[PDB]
Amino acid sequence: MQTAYVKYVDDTTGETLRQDDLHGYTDETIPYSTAEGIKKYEGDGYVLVSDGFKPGTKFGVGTPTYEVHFKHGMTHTDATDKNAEQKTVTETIHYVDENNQTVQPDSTTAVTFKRGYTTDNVTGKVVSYDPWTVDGNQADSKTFAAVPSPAVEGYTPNHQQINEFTVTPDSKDIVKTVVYVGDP
Repeated sequence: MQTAYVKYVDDTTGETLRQDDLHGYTDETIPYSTAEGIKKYEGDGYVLVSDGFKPGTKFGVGTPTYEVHFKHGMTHTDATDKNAEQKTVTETIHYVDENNQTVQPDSTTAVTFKRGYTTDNVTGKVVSYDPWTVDGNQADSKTFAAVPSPAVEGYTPNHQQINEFTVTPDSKDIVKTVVYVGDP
């Protein structure tokens, strides 16, 4: 009674997923197909790479192993997708007086960093990230244009303008207050 092995391998991790031990007499057709197995692992997120078994294969005399190789499926989500990773850093300028009351409308400017990534279909964990993008262009930071405090006759602000500031996706929002002093 001969033996034949059918070995399903995950090339990604290197592990064996399944091994089928088949038995029969020399010269008969092995009552087996790799169909069902391959179907089951594809539903798991795996991708076929090669299938060494072939229908019509008979039992000989050795102890042969036939291999079916798989790799992990990959799903790419890119920066324009709803699922992209997004980080927003905003800057707010308040314009007040001695009583901390509104003398000029707020200056507000926002930057949204977006990036795609790749997920492993089998494990479900993410394996890489695409470069950070700002409005569809590759960038890891952005400088906020320095903002000039507007002119209010009767007052003079304690900062003529607030500077440029560079921000990364990680950065904390910017809150800066300008105080206008009444003309003595």
